Formats: sequence, structure tokens, C-alpha cells
Amino acid sequence: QTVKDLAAAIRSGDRAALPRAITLVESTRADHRERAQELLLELMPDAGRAMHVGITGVPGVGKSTSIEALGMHLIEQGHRVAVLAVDPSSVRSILGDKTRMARLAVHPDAYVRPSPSSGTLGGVAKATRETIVLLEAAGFDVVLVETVGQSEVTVADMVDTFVFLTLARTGDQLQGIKKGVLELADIVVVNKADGEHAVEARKAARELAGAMRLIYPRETLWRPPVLTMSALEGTGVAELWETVLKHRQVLIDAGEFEKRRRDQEVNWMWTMVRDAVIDRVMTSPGVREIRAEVERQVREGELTAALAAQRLLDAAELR
Amino acid sequence: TVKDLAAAIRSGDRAALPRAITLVESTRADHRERAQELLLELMPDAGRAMHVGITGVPGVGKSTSIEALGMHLIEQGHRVAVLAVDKTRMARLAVHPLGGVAKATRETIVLLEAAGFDVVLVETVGVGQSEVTVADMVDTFVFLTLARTGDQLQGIKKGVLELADIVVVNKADGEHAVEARKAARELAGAMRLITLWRPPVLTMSALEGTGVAELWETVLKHRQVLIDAGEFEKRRRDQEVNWMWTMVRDAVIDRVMTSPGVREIRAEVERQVREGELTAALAAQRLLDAAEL
Ligand SMILES: Nc1nc2c(ncn2[C@@H]2O[C@H](COP(=O)(O)OP(=O)(O)O)[C@@H](O)[C@H]2O)c(=O)[nH]1
Ligand SMILES: Nc1nc2c(ncn2[C@@H]2O[C@H](COP(=O)(O)OP(=O)(O)O)[C@@H](O)[C@H]2O)c(=O)[nH]1
Ligand SMILES: [Cl-]
Repeated sequence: QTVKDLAAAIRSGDRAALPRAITLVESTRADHRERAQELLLELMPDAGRAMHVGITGVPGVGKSTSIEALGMHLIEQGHRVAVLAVDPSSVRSILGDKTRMARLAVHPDAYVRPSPSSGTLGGVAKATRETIVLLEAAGFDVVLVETVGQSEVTVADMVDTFVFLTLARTGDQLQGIKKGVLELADIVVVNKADGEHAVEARKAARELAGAMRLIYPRETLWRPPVLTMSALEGTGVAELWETVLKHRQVLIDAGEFEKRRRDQEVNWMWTMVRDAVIDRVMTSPGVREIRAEVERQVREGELTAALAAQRLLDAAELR
Repeated sequence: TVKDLAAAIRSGDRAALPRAITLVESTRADHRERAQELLLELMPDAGRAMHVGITGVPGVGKSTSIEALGMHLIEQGHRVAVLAVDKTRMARLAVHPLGGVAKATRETIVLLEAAGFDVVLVETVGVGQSEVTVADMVDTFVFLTLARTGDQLQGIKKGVLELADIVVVNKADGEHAVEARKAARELAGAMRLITLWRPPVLTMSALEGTGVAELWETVLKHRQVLIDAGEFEKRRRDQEVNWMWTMVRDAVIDRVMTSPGVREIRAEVERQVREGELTAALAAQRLLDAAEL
């Protein structure tokens, strides 16, 4: 099949087309890499047809139950939903059932050369970002991206709205808040607000809303709302989505929605450029040979950082 | 000679530190080699001073604060430098040839330490994304803020708060005192809602002297807690390696970005990504190609 036949097969819903597209984008083989991009160029008119919503939270917070509830609610309303998991450590599919969410976790193939710059993350980010376009070409109109680590920024940069799930240990203490993640959140949810715990979840939501009113400037475009939800009982699920829709409309009204996506795309391009050159240096034979000794000398003050740096640049022969 | 200059800096000879500084500020390649020989010679002195970072938006009271701290430390017999990015007076400096200023500043800290300065305050100058660069070269990072009201702080820029080992609500004087304290408590509560060290939230009036001594006590307490957990020296040694990598990363990113071919095609390539005439992956490859590595 030509790239254009595959495009057409993905759009028309052929059993085998999406899985092959996915395997293609996952490939490290040079021809597959060339073909993957031709396919994506071909699929451009579809890029962006889905809402892109990010969902994160520490393990045990109720993320998977939340995504299931939200997914089933969106399907009842006639959406066609996929959830991509960003899984650098590969501790993570049924694509044809309109009655269920598509749940995917894409990874580059075993012949990938991991990164000193990234780790596995770079390769998974790339594959995930591209698969979003594959899903959009396939007629998915909501794409949820979830973390499974330091994957939060990577997810934030590929979505329109970033949702952070948290827990109230009590009315006065939240739980599983990693440094620097809160500031990525467009919406924060206190989940498990059910039973006797509901009242404490709400208390905790208000204190957090207060926290953010102490910090965020009063005349901003979007103050992150702080909601409560019970993924198990369905309470607040519909309202989360309403709020996600509201965030999108506020971004469109400010002339900011498309621009942001377009910005993310250019930023992503640079990150790949930056990563490739850093990797070229760091996997260099000369650097691989002398690294350990050069660090040692800086650590113990036998060498300045400046000279150590120069010596590593010299040894990289990156011309 | 480099070893003579070392000795002149250590003995406090009037002219040695300024020449040392000009040398480290040199853009010219010849002086860069000598600067590093000097620094190698001065290594046994690197680290003798406390390194304390101080930031806050313009108008928050930063200069007044540094002055009050400086005068307090001198009264106690310390010898104090403030680097912006006569033993009886505070040394106030700002070196230049962000990356270039950071480099100059980090190196000058060693020059000051070799000269017998035991406290080096590093200050953000004005508006920018310099806060990380300063955090990475100090042991304790102090963030100054203001109470707009008891219920609203002002000038808390994204991602700065998480760098703060200590947060200060300054201008807690006059009728404003009570509002400054309210604000401090609510922020402490905030951070309790959200270890080795919990960042304290203090109030202070740099203009009138109140709370200045207590800020310093707290700075000292942060250092002792780091030393007690076996983390103080390691952190400095880590910063140094990170700094080396940042210079390597910067030099290679710059080699690509300043390349003629990237200069030529950049604007057009971005345009094409923006409007979907080109994928981000191909755009990246085309920029690497244009760099002629
Ligand atoms: N009470 C209550 N329990 C929940 C809720 N959502 C999830 N849980 C439970 O908490 C545990 C972790 O949920 P899971 O969705 O696996 O969280 P994840 O690890 O963040 O995906 C499971 O036992 C869930 O059944 C909720 O809304 N209320
Ligand atoms: N009431 C009061 N006023 C202050 C205090 N510190 C500084 N100011 C005044 O507020 C202005 C702030 O300037 P400065 O202290 O240089 O802030 P910077 O730009 O961060 O250095 C000055 O014109 C001072 O006179 C303080 O602690 N209390
Ligand atoms: Cl828009």
C-alpha cells in the first residue's frame, strides 16, 4: 500500500489501518521513519480535529476510574474517545468498539537508541504526539492523555487543557502533589469526594481555591477552578467536562486556542533539534571515554567547570 | 604571573581583585585560558563563603533588604559581597563579559572567596528568567514578596515560589504590618496544604530593621540543616557538574542556532510548521541538515 492508501484506509476505518499506522510511527527503521512523516503530512487536514485533554495524578488518586467514568459519559453523548498513556518505563488494544474507549500506550520499537538527554521519554512523547493525529484521522474527537515520573510537562505541552487529580487526606492537607505540577494545572480535582469524606474533600477544595487566590493575579484570563468529584459514584464527572469545555471557549474567545497549539508544535520541533544535538555530543566516543574522569575532577576541584566543559566539547568532535 | 596574582588577591592588594575580575570578564580567547589557570590556582579557596540568593520583583524592597542584611553582617565582623546578575563597607558588584553573566558571576564568587569575603549574596537584577540560574549557584534562595492586602500577595511569578527556601513578606511596618502578617500566615497555611526543610514564611521591614536579623538566623538554620543531613557539600559539588553540562549544552545549541543555514531558513520553517505545510519532525531534520554538523 502507498502512504495515500494507508491515509485513506485510516480515515475509512479499515480493521488493519490504525494498528499499522501505529507500528509505523513506532518504528526506528529509516524507511518507516520517512514513510511515517509522509503519512502525517498526508493526515494534516485532520490534525487538530479532537479535543486534547491531559489528565495526571499520583498512583492511587483514582485516575483510571476517573478516565473510565469520564470516557463512558462522553460516549453516552456520542463522542468517540481514545486515551493515550505516556509510559516511559513501559509498565503499560481494542480499537473497533464504538461502545468503549480506545486505550493505547505507544512506545518506540526495541531497536531505539535511548537518550542521555531524555531517557525513554523523548521517544514515547514523539510517538504519542504523532499517534494523536492518527486517532484524529480515524474519527476520534476527544483524546485524553494521561501520565503513568517526570512526564507531566511532556503531557502539558501536547494538550489544550491539563487536569490535575488530587486527594484530601483531611480538610486541611492534600496529598500526592509533586513540586512544580500544580502550576501546570488548568483544573484541579479533589477525587473520592463521597461518603463521610465528601465534606472534607470540599473543605480541601476551598482551601486550595484560597491558596490560588493568594497566588494568581486577580485579573488573569483563567483562574484554575478547584472541583470535587467521585469517580466511583459519578458525582461531579459531568461538571468536570463542562469545565473542560469552558476552558476551551475561554481560550478561543481570547484568540489563544489555535495559537497555543501552533506554539506547542514549534516548541516541540525545537526540543527535537536540541535533543538530537545534545545526544550527538553525549553519545560521542570521546565523551563516553573521558566523562567519568572529567566529572571526578570538577567534583574534587582539580578542574574548573569551564575547562571540563571545553574538554568535553573538544572530545565530541561535533563539527 | 597567575601565581603572583593569586597571592596578590589573597593578601588584599588594592589592584589585584579588579584585574582578576576584568580577566574573568574577558571575551578574548587568550585571557580565557589564563582566567582558568588562576581559578585552578584559587580552588583551595572555592567555597569558603556562604552563598545566598535573593530575589523579588522590582519595588519589593530588595536593595533596602540587602543593605540592611549587609550592615548587620558587617557589624558582626563579616566581609560581604552582593553580586547582581574597605572591610567596613559592603562590596557591591555586577559582572558581565544570561549564560555569560552567570558564568562571570559564578567565577567571581571564587575571586571574592580567595579575597576573604565570607558572605556572597547573589541578587536577580530586574525582570527576566534569571531565577533558576541564581538558585543553581547558591546554598539558600530567599524570595521577597509584598502583601497587596492581607488576602493577596503581589509579584509571584510562575515557577519561582518552588525555588524558595525562605519567603519574606517585606514592608511589614506602619499600619501595613498587620496585613503583612495576615498574608504571611495564609501563605504558610497554603504551603502546609500543599520533609528535610519546610520553607518558613517570615515578615520583615528592611527600612526599619525589624525581622532582618531573624531572616539571617533562618538562612543559617537552612545551612545547618543541610550540613546535618550530609547534603550541603554534595549539593555544591552537584551544582558544579550541572553547571559544566549546562555550558556544554549551551555551546552545542548555540552552534546549531547561530549557524548560517539555520539563520537562513528558520523563519520559513517555523511558518510552515505553524500552518501545517510541514510536520514538526521534518522541520527538525531540516534544521539539523541546515546546520551542516
Ligand atoms: N471511594 C472512592 N474510591 C475510589 C474513587 N475512584 C477510585 N477509587 C478507588 O481507589 C483505588 C485507586 O483507583 P485507580 O483508578 O486505580 O487510581 P490510579 O492508580 O490513580 O489509576 C481503587 O481501589 C479505586 O476503586 C472514588 O471516586 N471514590
Ligand atoms: N515601608 C517600607 N518601604 C520600603 C521598604 N523597603 C523599601 N521601601 C521603599 O520602597 C521602594 C522599593 O525600592 P527597593 O527597596 O530598591 O526595591 P528593589 O527594586 O527590589 O530594590 C523604595 O523607594 C523604598 O524607599 C520597607 O521595608 N518598608
Ligand atoms: Cl483560537
